[PDB]
Amino acid sequence: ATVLLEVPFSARGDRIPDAVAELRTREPIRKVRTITGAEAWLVSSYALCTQVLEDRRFSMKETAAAGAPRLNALTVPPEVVNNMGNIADAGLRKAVMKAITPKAPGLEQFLRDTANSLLDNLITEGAPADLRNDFADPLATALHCKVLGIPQEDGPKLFRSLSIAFMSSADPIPAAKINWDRDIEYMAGILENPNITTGLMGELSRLRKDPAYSHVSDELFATIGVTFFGAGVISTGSFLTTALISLIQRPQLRNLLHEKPELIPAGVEELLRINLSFADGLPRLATADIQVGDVLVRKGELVLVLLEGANFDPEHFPNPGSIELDRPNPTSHLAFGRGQHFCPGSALGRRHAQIGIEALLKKMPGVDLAVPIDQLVWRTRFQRRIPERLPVLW
Ligand code: HEM
Ligand SMILES: C[C@@H]1NC(=O)[C@H](Cc2ccc(O)cc2)NC1=O
Repeated sequence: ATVLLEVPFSARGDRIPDAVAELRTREPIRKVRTITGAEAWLVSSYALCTQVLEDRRFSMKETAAAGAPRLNALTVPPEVVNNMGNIADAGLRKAVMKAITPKAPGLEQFLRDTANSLLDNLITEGAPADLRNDFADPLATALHCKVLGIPQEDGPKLFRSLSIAFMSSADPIPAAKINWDRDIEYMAGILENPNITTGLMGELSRLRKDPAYSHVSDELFATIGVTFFGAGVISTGSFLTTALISLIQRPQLRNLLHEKPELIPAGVEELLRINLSFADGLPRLATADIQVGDVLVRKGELVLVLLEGANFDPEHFPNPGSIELDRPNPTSHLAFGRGQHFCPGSALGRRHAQIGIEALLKKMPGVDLAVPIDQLVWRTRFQRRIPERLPVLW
């Protein structure tokens, strides 16, 4: 006798487990057990993942309901799960979207200058260099401080809450509340600070005193700051780190992108498609009885949308494990989700990776792992798959 198949399958972000394709072919919708002991429906084909993400009756908001089957414990107050919904209801969607665009004056130049400075520092110190701790993560942090309009010196401390804030835990985390309350207080102080007049916090600070937003709570304004910093920094830092691994393991692609940097945007779209950065399926709670393939999902049940299931589906992306720069459907992947909850920072996430990669190939064209790939230490019980250190030589 064996127990029900458990999720996640592996914390390794450098290879996709053989189990994914086997599930996708035989049972693209099947029952699994999460770390909390709850049962869930794991969805692994492109067709079914898109069906679930395009149907609002599979609710993100309802995953926070008391007594619901859970993928993991909340690291934020339950109302924060409905973050975008709260921003939309406050009439703040357009303002937040405009503040997080990579097209702001001098922002891409700031990204290039920051990427170049970080790399020059690594070259001066000499090999081995750690590309996560000393390149990808400081670059993500520096970008988000600039986008938020907060001092660059405040970035490292806000960053330090992240190894706990984005844990995928079976039980509540006391440290997550300590850090959350402290970071909310920091953001409340930013709103009241007269020096903060640019970026997202500068804009929220002015909307806060505008009569058309007088009834929006100060709780929501601080929340926007903490959530966009956290989600953006963890997502861009983790994606860039694992995209660099995908690139290092493909010297032919690395040489082509160095020779023809105009192909970098098409390269990043493929790096996004094959990315294993999300450690768990995206969770949704059924608010009705809905047919998904061969299964009638019952109201109150948890559904997990496996992004790599969709992104490595041979029926949508032929030869899925291969990076191909001339696919007819390049942006049709689910790396940024789909539907109601499509990533609001997708444009900024793309630009961060494109600039980071462009600067790396120019400064370190001979970049290679300084350790056998099996020596990378993969972070466990976390919302992202990331190596603790990324040792390289050049
Ligand atoms: C490579 C970069 C990124 C990747 C791969 C990524 C991926 C995702 C994915 C897949 C979702 C959907 C989650 C779901 O439907 O359950 C999501 C949502 C979100 N992302 Fe991104 N993201 C990235 C960068 C960013 C950036 C730069 C920001 C902000 C500055 C950001 C802010 C958010 C927020 C706030 C949501 C929640 C949307 C909602 O609840 O409706 N992301 N992201
Ligand atoms: C996903 C949902 N929306 C949010 O904005 C925050 C912040 C967030 C955004 C994207 C993530 O991958 C994680 C958290 N919390 C939530 O529970």
